[PDB]
Amino acid sequence: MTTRMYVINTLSNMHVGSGEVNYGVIANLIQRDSVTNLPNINSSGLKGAIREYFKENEDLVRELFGSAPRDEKTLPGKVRFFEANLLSMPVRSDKVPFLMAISDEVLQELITKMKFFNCEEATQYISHLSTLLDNIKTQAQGTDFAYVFDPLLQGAIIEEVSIRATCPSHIPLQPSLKKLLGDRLVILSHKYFSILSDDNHLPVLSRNNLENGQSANLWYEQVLPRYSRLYFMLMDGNAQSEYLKKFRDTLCTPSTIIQIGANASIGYGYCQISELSPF
RNA sequence: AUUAAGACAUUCGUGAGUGAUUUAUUUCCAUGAAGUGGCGU
Repeated sequence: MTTRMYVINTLSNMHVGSGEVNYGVIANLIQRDSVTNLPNINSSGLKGAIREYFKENEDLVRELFGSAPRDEKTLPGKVRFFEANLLSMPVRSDKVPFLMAISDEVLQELITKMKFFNCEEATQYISHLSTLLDNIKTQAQGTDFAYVFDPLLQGAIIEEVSIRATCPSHIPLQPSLKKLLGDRLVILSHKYFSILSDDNHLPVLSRNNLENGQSANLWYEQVLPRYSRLYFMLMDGNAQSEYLKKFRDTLCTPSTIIQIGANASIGYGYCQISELSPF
């Protein structure tokens, strides 16, 4: 009942600002992971968003999240939040509106993270993901690859990285892996996913401020594509079981929508938190 | 047995709030639905 894995499914474009002064075209850059350079959410922003959703229940917030910043007495937080690392990203396609993109290195990182943290349902997922990765490496033979598993998606083109996907027939994708990584899943090489997720290929949006019809300002914003999947780990310390159960029920309720990041008033960063389903 | 032993620079903290890729710009300028009759001396 500890250190379980939660999956974040974005319902809209997400912008979590990095706060670094970029003097190039994109003034507002999104938050990226320190080691893998993949888009991510810091555990600080995740905790802030989840606290903002739960702020109505004062006792639950005090028990699980800690104390208010201007409370006279300080109370340490009992639940440990972890940074949300990117799992799947949507990529444009011709046969289907989009494909779910994941790389072999992303799968390796996920397997290693699950092994280190020992999630609640980690064993079966680790075994099956290792089998899938071994089959993928056997079929690829060290070459660049783009593998889809639905036979109808053969020859689907990734628009940014103009590579058509091939279907390895003997590599099976289990339904639980489909639920986790997403439907219409394409597994690419590390270089293809790095090119897809870099600053030049992530969606960049142009915005302006108008004063009586004439443009006062202009800036470029980059965002995480809608339907992107991110995963984070949640460890509960010496937290009370009743408050933990309330938190997990509310967080994983299908009617619960959490806003993470910037631009809340223009519908940015709205997502659903799902728990790791038993295999 | 020695101005000694014990002590995490830690707790709480969303890079967030406001922002229309908009304003100005004629698919327009030139151009003949015209030219010629023929044979029967």
